[PDB]
Amino acid sequence: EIAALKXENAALKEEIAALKKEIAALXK
Amino acid sequence: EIAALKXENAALKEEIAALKKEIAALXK
Ligand SMILES: [Cu+2]
Ligand SMILES: [Cu+2]
Repeated sequence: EIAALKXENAALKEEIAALKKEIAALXK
Repeated sequence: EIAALKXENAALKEEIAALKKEIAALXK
């Protein structure tokens, strides 16, 4: 469960990184 | 560690929800 939770965390962090990149493209 | 990981998960999910709300406001 720790490993599975760690992986959900990495996936959410990557989605957060992509969403910020989408915001930057929208603002430019 | 499971509880702490669960909480990081809830915080990331709330940031994802806010970032999508920010994208919707930018697109409108
Ligand atoms: Cu990897
Ligand atoms: Cu709460």
